[PDB]
Amino acid sequence: WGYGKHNGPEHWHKDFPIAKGERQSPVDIDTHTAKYDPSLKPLSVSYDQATSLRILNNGHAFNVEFDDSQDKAVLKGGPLDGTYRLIQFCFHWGSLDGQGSEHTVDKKKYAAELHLVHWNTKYGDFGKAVQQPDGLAVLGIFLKVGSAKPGLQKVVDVLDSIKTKGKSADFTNFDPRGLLPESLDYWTYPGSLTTPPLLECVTWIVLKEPISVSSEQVLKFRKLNFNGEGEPEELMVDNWRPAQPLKNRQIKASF
Repeated sequence: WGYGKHNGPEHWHKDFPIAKGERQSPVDIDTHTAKYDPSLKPLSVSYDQATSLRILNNGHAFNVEFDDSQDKAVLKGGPLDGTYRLIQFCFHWGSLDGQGSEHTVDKKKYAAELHLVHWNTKYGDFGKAVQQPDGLAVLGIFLKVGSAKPGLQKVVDVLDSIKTKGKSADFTNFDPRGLLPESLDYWTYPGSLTTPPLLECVTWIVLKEPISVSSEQVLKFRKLNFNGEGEPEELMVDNWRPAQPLKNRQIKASF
């Protein structure tokens, strides 16, 4: 799989039948239909003690990994039951500023989308959680083009180092707090991973408020390669999956 014309999103179903399941993500957030739910508690993001390890080019996106052996970077509250540990974050972006996000708001597409992946500590490890309906919590943050985002510059500058498929680089002392909007208002619904194996174990939490990034920050993302070093150059852009059918599910609002 990939995002090309012959191994793209519309082909995943062949290898990953759950592709056309009942709680697939991403979806379009119809703000007029979303239900304001008063029983929704505020989000609780404890990342002050986070420990980054590294960044790698997995051939479909780039990941910043975290040490999740202890409750260092956690997410709780909201619609969540128990503690969820930060394991990684990655992005989805497009060829142009008019495309790239996965989730859409009233059919509007953002320049990119940031996913903070967390797993339920009740299940002991990541691999056991992706076997549960409430195994993961993904924090989704939209990126619009405007002013630079200081907190993102550290990621931006190490891209050169992992241009191709399979590369990785040490990436310690990286504070994710630098990537959060001012507001923690959100939308929530039950869905899945947005990439194969597309397991339907995620509780999505899409922040309302987008973060702005400059044109040259986003530009550095478009310089990445899907291919491995020594193979024809195929730029890493449009690594986003198209909106899926809601199918009865309901999207709730904390505001």
